[PDB]
Amino acid sequence: RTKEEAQETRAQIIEAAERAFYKRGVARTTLADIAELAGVTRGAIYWHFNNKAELVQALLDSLHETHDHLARASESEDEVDPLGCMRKLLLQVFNELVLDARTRRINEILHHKCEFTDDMCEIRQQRQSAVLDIHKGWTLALANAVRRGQLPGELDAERAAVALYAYVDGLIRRWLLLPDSVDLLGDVEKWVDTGLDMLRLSPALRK
Amino acid sequence: TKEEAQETRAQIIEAAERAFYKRGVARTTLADIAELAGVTRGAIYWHFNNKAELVQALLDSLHETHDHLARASESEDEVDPLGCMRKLLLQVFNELVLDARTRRINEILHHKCEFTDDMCEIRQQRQSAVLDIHKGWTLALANAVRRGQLPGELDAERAAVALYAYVDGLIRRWLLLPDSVDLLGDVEKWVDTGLDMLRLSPALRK
Ligand SMILES: [Mg+2]
Ligand SMILES: [Mg+2]
Repeated sequence: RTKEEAQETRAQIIEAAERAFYKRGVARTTLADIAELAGVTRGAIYWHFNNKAELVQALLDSLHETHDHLARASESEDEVDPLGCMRKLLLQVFNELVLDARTRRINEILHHKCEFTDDMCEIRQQRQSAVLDIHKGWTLALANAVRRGQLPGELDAERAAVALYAYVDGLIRRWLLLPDSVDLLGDVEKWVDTGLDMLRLSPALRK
Repeated sequence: TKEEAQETRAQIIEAAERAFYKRGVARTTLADIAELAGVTRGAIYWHFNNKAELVQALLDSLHETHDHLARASESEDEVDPLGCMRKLLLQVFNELVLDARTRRINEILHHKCEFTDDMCEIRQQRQSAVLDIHKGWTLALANAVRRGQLPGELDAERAAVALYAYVDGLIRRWLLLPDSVDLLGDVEKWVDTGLDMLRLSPALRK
């Protein structure tokens, strides 16, 4: 069928884009390069994607799927243990980064093999949107945890969400750069609780 | 003469910041930078063997302003090593927000510089630079432990990693979304939030 064959083609393109961007970077890779790696025609790849920026976004967008269940739970005001949902969420983020070759490779592309240039302004714009989306969700989950007595009552939820994101994002990039400097999988619980401890203990994050 | 060459080097590095910031590192060549700087007859290749050496020069330049406080925090004779670390981090954030050159170089290194194994040196040099920072921060935190400023059972190495993750992440976050985080007005609070992680989290203790 048309759709089944089209989904298969799009999937081949995306897998080849991961391979191309990881080895040679986003800047110098072309859609024609990716089509040759995927074994599809140039008419096919350009039918699925208009430019490289759309292929980068497809990889970026693919990262949230695994975590959607725990994210929504943490953000629900009816959830009785919102902080516990955040802890399970962060454990899953790190566990997937270490174990999944795809998650690791996409993260490496976004962090270390993809430049922000006004020649391709959409890459930076869409990164801004993704990070703001995460911020909005984490601010809600932290406020819920405050409401349930799991975090300090005077916590600045917004600054707390920024502090947590900084730590998590910085540890991901540090592990990608020096994977042997950090036993992210074996000590994963310790790395998660270090971040949460910052939020629930530091008086600098309170109003 | 000696000053002619030191001037020419500075002209090149300043043009490299302009070229890398506009077009990124991957697609910028030493030839492009030379024309942008206006230095002729192959002079740029006298100063830099390749583009990765130029990139390292930009990164190396970030350590200069903080060297006094970094060396102090690491000295065994320093009686206030954690206070040195606080002053170090305050200055890092103050310079990042206030200094156009520091901000632009950080944006280049964080957001406009690909690691490609055709240019394997860029990644390798970044690894060595972050390992150097980690060695120094581990020593400064160990000094703070010795001086009773941090918990005796602190895992100095993991604490240095945790602090770096936070600082590095906060810099990148501010570069991406500067209007979200008043890094300058609230600088003391952003610093103390990270230091509080080390002072208070039982998860960083051995
Ligand atoms: Mg996933
Ligand atoms: Mg400086």
